[PDB]
Amino acid sequence: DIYSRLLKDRIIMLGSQIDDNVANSIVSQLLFLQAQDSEKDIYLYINSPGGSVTAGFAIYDTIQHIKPDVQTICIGMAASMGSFLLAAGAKGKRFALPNAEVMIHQPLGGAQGQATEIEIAANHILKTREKLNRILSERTGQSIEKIQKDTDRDNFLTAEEAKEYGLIDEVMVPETK
Amino acid sequence: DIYSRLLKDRIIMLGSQIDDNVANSIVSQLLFLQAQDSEKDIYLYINSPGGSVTAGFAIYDTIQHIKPDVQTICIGMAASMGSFLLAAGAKGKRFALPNAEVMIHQPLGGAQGQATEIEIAANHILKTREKLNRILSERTGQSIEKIQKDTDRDNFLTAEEAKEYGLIDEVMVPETK
Amino acid sequence: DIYSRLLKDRIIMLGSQIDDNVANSIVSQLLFLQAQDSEKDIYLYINSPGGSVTAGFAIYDTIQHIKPDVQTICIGMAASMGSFLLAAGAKGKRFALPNAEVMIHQPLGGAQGQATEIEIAANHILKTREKLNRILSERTGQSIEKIQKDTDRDNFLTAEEAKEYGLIDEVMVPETK
Amino acid sequence: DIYSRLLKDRIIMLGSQIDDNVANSIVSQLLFLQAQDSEKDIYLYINSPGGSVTAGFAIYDTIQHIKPDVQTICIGMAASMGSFLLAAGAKGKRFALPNAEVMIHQPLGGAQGQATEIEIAANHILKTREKLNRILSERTGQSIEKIQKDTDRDNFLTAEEAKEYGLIDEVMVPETK
Amino acid sequence: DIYSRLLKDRIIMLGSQIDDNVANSIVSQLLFLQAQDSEKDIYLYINSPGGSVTAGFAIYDTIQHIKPDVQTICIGMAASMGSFLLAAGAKGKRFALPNAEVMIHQPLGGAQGQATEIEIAANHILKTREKLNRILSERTGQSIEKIQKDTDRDNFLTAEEAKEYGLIDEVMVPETK
Amino acid sequence: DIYSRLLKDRIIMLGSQIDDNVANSIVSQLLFLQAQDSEKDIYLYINSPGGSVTAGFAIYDTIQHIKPDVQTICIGMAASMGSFLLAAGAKGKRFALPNAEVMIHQPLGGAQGQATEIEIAANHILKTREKLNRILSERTGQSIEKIQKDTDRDNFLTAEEAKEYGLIDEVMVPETK
Amino acid sequence: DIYSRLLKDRIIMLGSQIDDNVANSIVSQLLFLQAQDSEKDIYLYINSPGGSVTAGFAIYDTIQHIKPDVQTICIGMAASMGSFLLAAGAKGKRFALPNAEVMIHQPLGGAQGQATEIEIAANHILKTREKLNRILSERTGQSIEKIQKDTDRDNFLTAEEAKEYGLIDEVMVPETK
Amino acid sequence: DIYSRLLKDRIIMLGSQIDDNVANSIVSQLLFLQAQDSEKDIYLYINSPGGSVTAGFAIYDTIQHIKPDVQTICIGMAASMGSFLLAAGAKGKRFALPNAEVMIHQPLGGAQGQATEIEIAANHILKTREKLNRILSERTGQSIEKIQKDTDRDNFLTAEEAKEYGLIDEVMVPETK
Amino acid sequence: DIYSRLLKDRIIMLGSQIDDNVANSIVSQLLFLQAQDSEKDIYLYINSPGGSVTAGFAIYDTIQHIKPDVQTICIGMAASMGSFLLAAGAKGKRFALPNAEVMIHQPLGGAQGQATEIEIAANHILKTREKLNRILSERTGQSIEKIQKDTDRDNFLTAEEAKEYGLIDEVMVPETK
Ligand SMILES: CC(C)C[C@H](NC(=O)[C@H](Cc1c[nH]c2ccccc12)NC(=O)c1cc(Cl)ccc1Cl)B(O)O
Ligand SMILES: CC(C)C[C@H](NC(=O)[C@H](Cc1c[nH]c2ccccc12)NC(=O)c1cc(Cl)ccc1Cl)B(O)O
Ligand SMILES: CC(C)C[C@H](NC(=O)[C@H](Cc1c[nH]c2ccccc12)NC(=O)c1cc(Cl)ccc1Cl)B(O)O
Ligand SMILES: CC(C)C[C@H](NC(=O)[C@H](Cc1c[nH]c2ccccc12)NC(=O)c1cc(Cl)ccc1Cl)B(O)O
Ligand SMILES: CC(C)C[C@H](NC(=O)[C@H](Cc1c[nH]c2ccccc12)NC(=O)c1cc(Cl)ccc1Cl)B(O)O
Ligand SMILES: CC(C)C[C@H](NC(=O)[C@H](Cc1c[nH]c2ccccc12)NC(=O)c1cc(Cl)ccc1Cl)B(O)O
Ligand SMILES: CC(C)C[C@H](NC(=O)[C@H](Cc1c[nH]c2ccccc12)NC(=O)c1cc(Cl)ccc1Cl)B(O)O
Ligand SMILES: CC(C)C[C@H](NC(=O)[C@H](Cc1c[nH]c2ccccc12)NC(=O)c1cc(Cl)ccc1Cl)B(O)O
Ligand SMILES: CC(C)C[C@H](NC(=O)[C@H](Cc1c[nH]c2ccccc12)NC(=O)c1cc(Cl)ccc1Cl)B(O)O
Repeated sequence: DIYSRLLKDRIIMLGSQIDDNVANSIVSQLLFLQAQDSEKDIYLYINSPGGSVTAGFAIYDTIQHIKPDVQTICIGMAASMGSFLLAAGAKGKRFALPNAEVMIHQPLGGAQGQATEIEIAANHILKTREKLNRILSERTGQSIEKIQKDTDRDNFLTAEEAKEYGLIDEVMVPETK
Repeated sequence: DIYSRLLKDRIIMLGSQIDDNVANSIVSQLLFLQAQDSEKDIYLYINSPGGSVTAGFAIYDTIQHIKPDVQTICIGMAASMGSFLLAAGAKGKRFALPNAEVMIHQPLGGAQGQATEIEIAANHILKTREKLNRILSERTGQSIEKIQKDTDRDNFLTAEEAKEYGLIDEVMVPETK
Repeated sequence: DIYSRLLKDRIIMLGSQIDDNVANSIVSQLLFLQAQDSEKDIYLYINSPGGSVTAGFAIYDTIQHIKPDVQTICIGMAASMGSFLLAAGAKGKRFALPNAEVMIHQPLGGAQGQATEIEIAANHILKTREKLNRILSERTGQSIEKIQKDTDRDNFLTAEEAKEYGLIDEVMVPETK
Repeated sequence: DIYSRLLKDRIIMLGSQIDDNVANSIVSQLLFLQAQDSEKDIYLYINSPGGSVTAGFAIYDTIQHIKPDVQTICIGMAASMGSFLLAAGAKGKRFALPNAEVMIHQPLGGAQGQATEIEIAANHILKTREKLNRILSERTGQSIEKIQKDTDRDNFLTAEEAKEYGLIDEVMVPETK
Repeated sequence: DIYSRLLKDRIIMLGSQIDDNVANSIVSQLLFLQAQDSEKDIYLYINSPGGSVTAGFAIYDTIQHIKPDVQTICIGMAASMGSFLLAAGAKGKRFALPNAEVMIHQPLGGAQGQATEIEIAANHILKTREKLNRILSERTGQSIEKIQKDTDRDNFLTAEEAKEYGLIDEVMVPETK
Repeated sequence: DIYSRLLKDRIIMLGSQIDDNVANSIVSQLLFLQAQDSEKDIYLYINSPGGSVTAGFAIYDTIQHIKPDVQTICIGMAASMGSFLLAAGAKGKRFALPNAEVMIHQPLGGAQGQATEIEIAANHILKTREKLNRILSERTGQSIEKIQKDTDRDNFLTAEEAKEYGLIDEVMVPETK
Repeated sequence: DIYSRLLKDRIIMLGSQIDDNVANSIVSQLLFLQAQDSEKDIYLYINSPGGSVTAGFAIYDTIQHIKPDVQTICIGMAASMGSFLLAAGAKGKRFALPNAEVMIHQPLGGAQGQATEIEIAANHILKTREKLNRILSERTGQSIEKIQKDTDRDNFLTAEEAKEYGLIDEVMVPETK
Repeated sequence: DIYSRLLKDRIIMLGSQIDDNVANSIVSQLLFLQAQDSEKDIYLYINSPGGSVTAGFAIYDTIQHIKPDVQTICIGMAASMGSFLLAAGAKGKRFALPNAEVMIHQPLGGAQGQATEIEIAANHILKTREKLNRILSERTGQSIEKIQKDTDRDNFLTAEEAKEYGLIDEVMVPETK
Repeated sequence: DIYSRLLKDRIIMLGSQIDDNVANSIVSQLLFLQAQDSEKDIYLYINSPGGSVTAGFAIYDTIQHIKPDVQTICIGMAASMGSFLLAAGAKGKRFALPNAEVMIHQPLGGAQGQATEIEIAANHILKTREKLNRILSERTGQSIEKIQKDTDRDNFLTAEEAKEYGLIDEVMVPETK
């Protein structure tokens, strides 16, 4: 209704910025679908400009953790945290529509206060970047140094280039649902 | 609905800042579940950057007060009051997902007025800090003096570090709901 | 729902500032529960930073007026008008959770206009303070003179200190709902 | 619900400023309860700081018009138009709770524009004052001159003094609903 | 400079709204010019949309009081208080340029607060209107009831109609300074 | 300085919107230059988008009243009241530079209040429009009816079109000062 | 310049609200004139709607303190602190122009904070009102209780009424500088 | 000019809040006057509602440091830091005009940030209070414990009470400059 | 004037936050006093809450560069960069008045953008901190580690403690200019 009816078909729509509210809703729907049936696939549609790293990791870890395969399907755009969750779907079941776009880039943040507070914030966001680089590296088959170089600034990829990159497994063609 | 549906499985989702409204909601849900069944465990997911000390304590004392064990599960991030409540779960039943982050730091506040009013407010927040340090020492095994030094500035912990710190008992591995 | 299902258990949640809207809601629930059953206790949980004196008195006089005993349970914080209503529960049925805070202080207000109007507002808030002191004297056993001195500025009390002051009867211990 | 449930016991809750929207709701509820039963009393609880004179008169005249007796019960504060509606209840059935506050004062207003516009607005509010004094006189037994003098500035009354004045008939004592 | 140079020729320019600042400056210039020479005429140019009644009366009474004849010359527009000061120049020496405009209308004000404060405000602005009607009546040769009727709303007069009205003595024609 | 130094050359610069302050300055400069010499020409440069009708008539009538010829020279733009004041210069001495623009249109205004107030304001602005049409008719040799039609909406003219219209006498050619 | 030239004639223009800056300016001018000549009178024109009590008292006591007589001359309006200073001129040398208005009323202020702070502010402004009443009684010949009643609300006086009240000595007539 | 011409008479005017800008001006004037003449008295008039403690101490220490005696004359009001500087003038040369007010109270401030920053700010402002109490003790002959209690809240003093307190030496009486 | 005349006594007044405008002014005054005379001492008064590090370094290095000794005199408060410039005065000629305040603390900053930008900003302010510690160490005789530890949070010092610390050479006593 309309999402509630698609939920009955094990479909979840991720169609916005990823903040704490959106993460909790997505995680709750993943938990629910598994409680309903722990074997059948889940279908996660992603059209998102990104969002918070920790909200993204709530979703990522919940995907990794439950028993069902979570298929990921990029429609429109999956950028930043959105392309991270796209790459998080079950290997072999990560898709993009032919004109969907994918963007990857390094994390952003802020820091204010005493020199020692700024340095704690700096160190924390550097450690977070290395963790993201490492995980995306394992999700894509790329080296860590390739991820670091390719995310230094915004890096826009077509569906076909995202497949060659390893972020998705197949570009979805029409005539099938 | 979707949280109403998870509530039938005795799951509470704490996914935001902890203000007085959030705290009454969590407290009410804790009371509701005990009233339906005072023996079965409750599952409290925490994704929270923290919030008010007194709202936190409404949740904390209610967790300790009811008969059911309250399992705490950190997804994404438990910072500040979020990690105090994470530590507050039933011992042996405090978890974090593998990429969740935990952060601890001393309390923050504000004071304006006459010198004597500012002294009253300084004395109250120092006493609040001694009360928080004492309870976290009891919950983790760290000494009060170590809690004091370790919370002087922001202190970010991975899941495994939260385990060794004593804030949780196990890092959750996948292949199990 | 969630408060509605707790209502069925004769539980009323007071978890915000006390204004006219909040007071009207709490009086109604009290009135409602007496109509349902005039003998069975009511349970009033208090987490409030205070609020309006006249709205508080609407709750106070309604609590004293109905037949059911109204138990007061402080979770988190009962400050200012919050702690006055905490002290207003049936004697022997006024509680605080072990880490809840209680605070008492004199009333605050404002006045603007002609010298004559400022005098009228000052006289009114002073008489209101004497009325509050007299009632709190009756509820706690402390003398009016001691309440006057102890509320001159903000006075924060632990649960145990609130018991020795007479604001509550017991600190509630765990292992019981 | 919660007010709908109490309306089935012929209770109406007036707990805000009296404006046009509030007056329509109160008038409607009065009209509705008469329609259901034109003989049984109605219970109007009043916790109001006052409000619009014409909105107040919509309520006042509806109280006088309908067949049922309308008991007024002051909880918290009946100020300005609030206290006028308090005096409007059926004689013998006008109550205040022991610590409720009653306030009377003359009407306030504003005028802007040409001198003749300002004169028209002044004459209208002076006439309105004489109408209100004349009615409060019939309702209380005080003379118009005494009302005139006693409302020149804000006049705060305890529940007992409001009884001595004629605004209410009885202070309500406990051990009864 | 440029006004200071014209001041040496005994010319004052009133070219703005009449507030207390402007009145103080015009009055100071009148006092100065008389101090320089108490017998030669002064030339007051008026282009003004009006302003405060009391600021206007500061200027009016200073014109009436000093020894020199004050000639008044309307250029552009003299409305409200501006047409009052125009009519206040020495009889026989009040002028308008051929296309200048004159407007007369009743005073405007505001009033807020208690009925008795609004009535004092109304009474004062009505007495002020009668005083203005009376003085303008004597300046123009019209009856008081004619002034009252013609100022009920905004009343725009050409220079020629201002001369027939009595507000000015001659329409100034060209080829002279 | 630098305008003050052009003043000693009998040059006035009108380079902005015409309000009461600007009219005051221009009138004062006109009075001042006649004071210095009643015979020699004045030179009024006009680059103005227009402005207030009454402020414009203060300048217009002062131009007409004084003894010296006032030459008018359009540089850049003379629109609305600016082109009215361009046409006001001494006949035979009204100029535009080759690329100057002139614009004529009917007056604009506003009104709010009671129907009879709106009628007073409408009648006043229609009457002002007939006065402006008649003066421009005398200044240009065009008939009032043709002014009426040609000003119904914004009517932009080149310098050559303004000379054919009668608004200026000559388009000023270079090689002279 | 223009006030600097008038200061050469020992004239001070008080033409605005009385705030601390205005008061320091007036006080400095008073001291300046005494320093040039401690024997010749000073002329203080007052057109003022009032202002701060303590800034008024800085002017007042300085007027009383210096050797020169200070003549007070009301043009336009002396209201509130303005009429207190008018009354403060050297006896026999307090004037108003014939259409000047004088207004007297009780002081206004504001208080917010704790009951005891509001009591302190109420007490200070009542004692300030008794001080102002006592001095106005001495300057006018009215008894303190008549001042008290007459300033309860705004009390507008003509020049002749201000003379009969004792606030000035003479109404100024024309034909004299 | 006007303050400039008073400066030549060794008169300094302190008539506003005391911030760094004001303090820098007053210190400069004091330094300047000492350079001109190290032996002749300086006259410092005070009409100030107070201001910053450190800016005040910049003025205070400069007054004690220079050779010339600095007379302090309170006109209007010396409150807070204003009354501290009043008490700082050369003993026997500290004055108030008869209707000037004096007010003393404890310092006010604000703190925001971590618990340990709030503690640092509280300790600082308390130490500052003790330093001010000790110095006022020396300036007035009152004990520290009596200043502590008498400044707990706003303490308004007449000129006569300020003399009995020791804040000034004499009330200045008229017929002397 | 008043600062221009003090400048002829080779005095400079630093009495505000230190930004680029203030630094340019101070640097220029130093450059100008050296131009006038390269041997006579300069007197820099400091009442500053601090400000920009690079602005302060513009002043610091100019003090070190010019020929004359630059004496520094703390009046009121030298905080942050203020206390750094205080220590920058010629050794043996760094003073504080007896009640002046000195405060030292570490630098503060802000950073926003990509992780690599935040790292660049953190490294730059850490390097700035080591530079400031190193200079203050040479200026005071304290070790860098002690400076480091003593500036971790705001550190307030009396004038006497600033002497003991090595920020100044003497506390200035009175009876001397
Ligand atoms: C690279 C990609 C996989 C993730 C991107 N998200 C981010 O880069 C980071 C989240 C983050 C990590 N460490 C931080 C330290 C301080 C602040 C924020 C952060 N933050 C934001 O976007 C952001 C920043 C602010 Cl200040 C407020 C709200 C948000 Cl949501 B993306 O664009 O989806
Ligand atoms: C250490 C950790 C377990 C708690 C942290 N919470 C806090 O530190 C404190 C709550 C508090 C305790 N005593 C106070 C005295 C004055 C003001 C606030 C407080 N306050 C805030 O956070 C805050 C502050 C303001 Cl002004 C407004 C709203 C909030 Cl909610 B965290 O970050 O979760
Ligand atoms: C001591 C304790 C038991 C009560 C405290 N409440 C109060 O002190 C008083 C209510 C009151 C009584 N007499 C008044 C006269 C004028 C204005 C307000 C009041 N007022 C406020 O709090 C307040 C004040 C304003 Cl201006 C606006 C909104 C509110 Cl709600 B606490 O903090 O709970
Ligand atoms: C004496 C008592 C029984 C009633 C009081 N109500 C009033 O005095 C009057 C209503 C009124 C009557 N004649 C008027 C003429 C002009 C404007 C308002 C009015 N007005 C307000 O209250 C008010 C005023 C404004 Cl401007 C805006 C909104 C409101 Cl709601 B009380 O305080 O309950
Ligand atoms: C008829 C004509 C000769 C004068 C006109 N002036 C006025 O009508 C009156 C001044 C006045 C007299 N008694 C009052 C009572 C209350 C308020 C204002 C007034 N007031 C304003 O214009 C106005 C009003 C406000 Cl609220 C603020 C600023 C101003 Cl300046 B005109 O248009 O020149
Ligand atoms: C045809 C040409 C020679 C004049 C044009 N000026 C105008 O048309 C008129 C001035 C005017 C006359 N009678 C009025 C009645 C009500 C309001 C304004 C007016 N008004 C404005 O321009 C305007 C309008 C407002 Cl609402 C505010 C400020 C101004 Cl200045 B032009 O464009 O130079
Ligand atoms: C009766 C007559 C001779 C004086 C009148 N002045 C006043 O009545 C009083 C000054 C005053 C005395 N005790 C106070 C306590 C609190 C606040 C203000 C005051 N205050 C204001 O007017 C006002 C009020 C505020 Cl909040 C701010 C700025 C001002 Cl300037 B009048 O109208 O000239
Ligand atoms: C008792 C009397 C002799 C002085 C009073 N001044 C003060 O009490 C203090 C100054 C001060 C001392 N230690 C502080 C610590 C933190 C902040 C301020 C301070 N502060 C203010 O006044 C204030 C406060 C703020 Cl937040 C902003 C601007 C100012 Cl200027 B009075 O009223 O003259
Ligand atoms: C330790 C002491 C000797 C100096 C202190 N000054 C500072 O700490 C630093 C200046 C600075 C150095 N490196 C930076 C990197 C990023 C931003 C600012 C800085 N910055 C501010 O003060 C500040 C900060 C902002 Cl964001 C805006 C305006 C200012 Cl002016 B103090 O308090 O005098």
